[PDB]
Amino acid sequence: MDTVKNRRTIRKYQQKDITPDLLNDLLETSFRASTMGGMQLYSVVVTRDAEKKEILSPAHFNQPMVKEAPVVLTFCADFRRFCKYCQERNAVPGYGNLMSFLNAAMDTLLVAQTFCTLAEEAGLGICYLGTTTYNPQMIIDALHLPELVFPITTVTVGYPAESPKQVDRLPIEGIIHEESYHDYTAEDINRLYAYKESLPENKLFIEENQKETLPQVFTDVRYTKKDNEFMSENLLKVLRRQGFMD
Amino acid sequence: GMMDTVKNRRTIRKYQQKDITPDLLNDLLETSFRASTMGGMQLYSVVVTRDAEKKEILSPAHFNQPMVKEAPVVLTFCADFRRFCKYCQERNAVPGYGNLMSFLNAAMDTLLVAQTFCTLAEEAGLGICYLGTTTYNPQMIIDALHLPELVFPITTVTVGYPAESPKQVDRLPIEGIIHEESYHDYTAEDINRLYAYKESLPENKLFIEENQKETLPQVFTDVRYTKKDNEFMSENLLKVLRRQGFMD
Ligand SMILES: Cc1cc2nc3c(=O)[nH]c(=O)nc-3n(C[C@H](O)[C@H](O)[C@H](O)COP(=O)(O)O)c2cc1C
Ligand SMILES: Cc1cc2nc3c(=O)[nH]c(=O)nc-3n(C[C@H](O)[C@H](O)[C@H](O)COP(=O)(O)O)c2cc1C
Repeated sequence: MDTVKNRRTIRKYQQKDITPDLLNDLLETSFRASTMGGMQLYSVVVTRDAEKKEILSPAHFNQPMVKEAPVVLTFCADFRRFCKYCQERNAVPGYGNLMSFLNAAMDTLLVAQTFCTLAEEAGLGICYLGTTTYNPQMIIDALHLPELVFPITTVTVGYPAESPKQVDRLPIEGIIHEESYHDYTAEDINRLYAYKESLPENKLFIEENQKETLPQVFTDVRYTKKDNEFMSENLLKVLRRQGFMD
Repeated sequence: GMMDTVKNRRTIRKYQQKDITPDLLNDLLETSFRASTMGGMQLYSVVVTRDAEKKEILSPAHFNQPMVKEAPVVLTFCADFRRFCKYCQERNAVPGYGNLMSFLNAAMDTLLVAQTFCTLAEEAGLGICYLGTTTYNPQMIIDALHLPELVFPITTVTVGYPAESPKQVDRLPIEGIIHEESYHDYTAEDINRLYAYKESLPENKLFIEENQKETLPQVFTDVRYTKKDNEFMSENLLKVLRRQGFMD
């Protein structure tokens, strides 16, 4: 609770390695997270080797965390293992479909976040890389992920070599809805985002992108319609490649 | 303490007749919202259901699993790009988030919160249970909670003070989940070795017997999560994502 209240994403890491015992203890416990049908529809590829990080780094747009973190974890949706189990038990699996993908993805994210929460409680810094679903084929290729296996997210982990100011969050009245969804009026939006907009960090972000409003940075530079649409089609292509759709 | 709590965690489906105060629920949620979020955008909303008739309305969506009516609190974690797009519309920005990629990005944001919450809730002495039925009946949840365009229900968690002390369920040996550097594909020997313990457990033998099957996976493939249902649901998902504007 104190750890979560005070958490922040860490992108700069010490030279200190994460012992296999610590890492496996964290992972093993993270595997205690809820799982559809007790099935554990995930795999975690652990990348420690410098040469291997070198190869994954372009998949993640060369974010320095990949090469600088002692450990890089690729959390993967995985129905392959369960299907192999089915195949060894005279069972016909029907999990090469989007619903199963989503099911496995949820299982995977639950594990990833439990890991992150436990890693942080242990004094480690973590960073999710969203680039995982931008370049899934590069990750599939790098990590030799076979059919019914799909990388969902990637976390970089190490002992913190920075202590950044915590980023803002919206007032909870903007996120929580009592009994039904209460749509946002312009007045709601202006109230909810007033504080975010007052922060020098966000004002700089607007100015250094030559925008007038904070949302324009997100729409025009960070997460554009063009890219989102390209990535949506790519996602379908890579989902089909991995057997999660026809 | 969170690690020992997680090590010993188990899903709780029976709850004490004891309410979760707003102070506690809101504190847990506010803290859960500190979970990592793409671009710091917070692409989720949480519908909090406490009313009895609201629970009765949600119940069928969740196949009338008892926890919906029995828990003092039912939380529907929703992927939400709507709030951000409304913000865009008020700041002269043209959003392009009515697509699958953006839906998946919001979903992830949402699942991170949900699980941060569940972990915090369990640390606070509560018991939780996820309902997987959320993605079987998203339209019904959409209608029930009045989730508009760019809002999609991802998962639902029933929360309460525990009124059961169930045996912990098993997990696979970690060597069956963790792969060093690259994915190490499973041989029949690997499979047999990994699942041996699971298959030896009386619950699982009972699960097979009471389902008229010969092996554990058959219960899953033939009864619980069937090919036919999975395909139907896959199609249903595309339909509902379309209806909610996360694809054309
Ligand atoms: C995506 C997801 C969906 C779930 N759906 C249900 C469900 O609808 N009904 C239920 O009783 N439990 C559900 N659960 C709980 C699991 O059955 C449970 O996590 C699994 O049996 C392992 O049990 P444990 O959490 O006690 O270790 C779900 C869990 C996940 C992550
Ligand atoms: C799934 C998702 C994808 C993310 N992708 C990246 C990314 O690739 N690069 C990065 O530096 N941070 C990434 N993050 C971290 C967020 O940018 C970060 O959580 C946000 O700035 C809020 O900061 P905080 O975690 O310190 O509160 C991602 C977070 C989420 C959950």
